[PDB]
Amino acid sequence: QTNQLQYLLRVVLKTLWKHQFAWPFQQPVDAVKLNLPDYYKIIKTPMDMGTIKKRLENNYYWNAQECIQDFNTMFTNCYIYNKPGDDIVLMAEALEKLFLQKINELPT
Ligand SMILES: Cc1cc(F)cc(C)c1Oc1ccc(C(C)(C)O)cc1-c1cn(C)c(=O)c2cc(-c3cnc(-c4ccccc4)[nH]3)oc12
Repeated sequence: QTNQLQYLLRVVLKTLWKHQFAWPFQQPVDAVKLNLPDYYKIIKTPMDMGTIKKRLENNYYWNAQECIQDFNTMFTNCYIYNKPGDDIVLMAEALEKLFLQKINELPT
């Protein structure tokens, strides 16, 4: 409607969260459970919709552009660590496309 961060929480995040392919990005990549010793060495700034959701609820972000940066970090993190063509990458790509659709309808 008017405030940007409100939009990001109530519209953008809700849409991405409901999506079929959301579940692997709803919490930090648990690198112990998954047997990934190198993840937290390669990915300097980890990110998930879980953490973004927390930050929107907890008046953490200075402004919408900081939150959008985190969404991009989540996607690019996935594309850095994983081989192009992997299942997880196609899922990230699907969410990214939808993310960018919803970001165009953003108030100002
Ligand atoms: C989405 C998905 C499908 C699948 F069939 C198998 C896995 C591991 C998978 O990814 C995850 C499943 C669960 C979780 C939880 C919820 C436990 O955190 C995370 C992932 C997962 C999420 N993200 C964002 C990743 O980038 C990633 C990478 C891996 C991964 C696990 N093992 C590998 C891998 C390592 C070396 C060689 C080949 C694959 N990659 O798993 C995930």
